[PDB]
Amino acid sequence: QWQELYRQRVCSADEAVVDSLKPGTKVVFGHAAAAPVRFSQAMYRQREKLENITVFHMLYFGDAPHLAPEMRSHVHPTLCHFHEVPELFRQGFFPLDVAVVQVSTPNEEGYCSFGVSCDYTKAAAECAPVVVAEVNKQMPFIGGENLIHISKLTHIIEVDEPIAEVLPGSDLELRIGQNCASLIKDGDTLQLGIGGIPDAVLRALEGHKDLGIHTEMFTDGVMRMIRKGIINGKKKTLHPEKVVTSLIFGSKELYDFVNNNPVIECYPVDYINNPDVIGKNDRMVSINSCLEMDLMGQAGQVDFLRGAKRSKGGISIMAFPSTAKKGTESRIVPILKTGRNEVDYVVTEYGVARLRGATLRQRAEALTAIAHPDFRPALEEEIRRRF
Repeated sequence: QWQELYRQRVCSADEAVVDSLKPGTKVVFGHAAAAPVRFSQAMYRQREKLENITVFHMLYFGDAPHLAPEMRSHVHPTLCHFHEVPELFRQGFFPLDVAVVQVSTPNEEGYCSFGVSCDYTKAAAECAPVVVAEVNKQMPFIGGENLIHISKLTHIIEVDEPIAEVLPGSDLELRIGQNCASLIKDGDTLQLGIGGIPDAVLRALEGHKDLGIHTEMFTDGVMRMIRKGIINGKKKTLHPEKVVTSLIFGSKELYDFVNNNPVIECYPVDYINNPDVIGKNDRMVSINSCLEMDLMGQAGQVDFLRGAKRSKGGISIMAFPSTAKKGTESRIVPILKTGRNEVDYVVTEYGVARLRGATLRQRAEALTAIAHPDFRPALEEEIRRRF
């Protein structure tokens, strides 16, 4: 019986903060919608006892108390190929002492699931001699290499509390979506973000068949298409018939859909984002969105560039809106405020630009052609002074 262990290791958040957080300890929190805010809440209440605690993390959803100024001298936070984060632990760059994660209720064999976060959070759990897991009756159970046994948990804080939600097209954005879809083939195993552009893209793909998934994250958009019959990874040559990521967040509907669903699986990033693994998926098409680009081709985002460039028939698209601050500012510049032999296509509301196989001069102007119209003669002017 492992429930007799379950019983022997359960405490309150506060008792777990106090016993697990020796002066000078460093701690890592699991991330995104699996962020262990109860434990953050307990570190707040118990502040007057904590001494030199360092915390490491990335996305937190709800987690107030640590950057609360009164944490000063009690706990401070520390910090771009996403797939290498896990190596910070597995190599001692960040000598984590305690990993604080939020899992789900364990199953008939005493196995809990990381739920909506595998990413760096499971590697951390594996590299910490003390693991504090909030056991959440609301955390969904999702499979793949996403499990952790009850016996690896030092302190269990049983709770019950809804998994933070983030609800996710638009005019411009939609046209962006539409142009991407001319690059995407029935049968392609995609990678996209979360946001206007991604949800646009999936809107543009409602006339596609057999698509597959292999992203570092996904939202409600994916549910929707799995739902309509379009995402099925029947053609996937890696994890055929299932949607793989490293994390998930979105609405309560997302959470209830992914709970206990065979066709969804998590894996950590030191895998999912590995260009080598990415590569094994054919027709892999990654779609990312950078914040500015130059007349030359220069801007997890990068992991997927590289890894898209290894699958047979893969490509990589950078899609973004041709301006910023209501069209005052061009996201395409001569000179930027990660060099070119990176991306194959670039898409804006004004259309497509092919980069794989282009001269310095074509890349320049094929881009200028999809820039905002105001900016095109300033831009075209620049090419001329370069030829």
